[PDB]
Amino acid sequence: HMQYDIVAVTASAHDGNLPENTIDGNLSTRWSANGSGQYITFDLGSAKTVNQVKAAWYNGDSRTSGFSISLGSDPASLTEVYSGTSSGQTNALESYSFTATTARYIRITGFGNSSNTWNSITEVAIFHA
Ligand SMILES: O=C(O)C1=C[C@H](O)[C@H](O)[C@H](O[C@H]2[C@H](O)[C@H](O)[C@H](O)O[C@H]2C(=O)O)O1
Ligand SMILES: [Ca+2]
Ligand code: NA
Repeated sequence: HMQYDIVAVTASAHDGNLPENTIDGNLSTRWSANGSGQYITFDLGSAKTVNQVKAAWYNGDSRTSGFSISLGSDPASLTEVYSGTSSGQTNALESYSFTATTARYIRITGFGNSSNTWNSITEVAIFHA
């Protein structure tokens, strides 16, 4: 089981809850961006075999959040590998697994949540599981 370093994080938008808060190891710090279609992009630094993305959701034990995962070598031309809704049943890292493929960049696109239009993520980790 491999956990890859995330060398950089960017995002479409944020409200002062920075993108890099998703890789600080702290469930009390988050990235937040308001509105369906906002996204956050994780850079592995080079192309790696990836088959699993874990995300911990803000208020993750009290609301469900819609999202998709896309990956690839070109941020402008990523491929969607996963689409779903967070469980609403834990604040912990939740695993979203998919057929193994190569990627330098992993993007999470959020569609808001069952309470409001925000996309708020406390932690992300990216694996070859
Ligand atoms: O994910 C959130 O719910 C969230 C993220 C933002 O960082 C901010 O805290 C946001 O707050 C909104 C939200 O609707 C919340 O329910 C409450 O109404 O405050 C407003 C706000 O803009 O402060 O919540
Ligand atoms: Ca955090
Ligand atoms: Na925002």
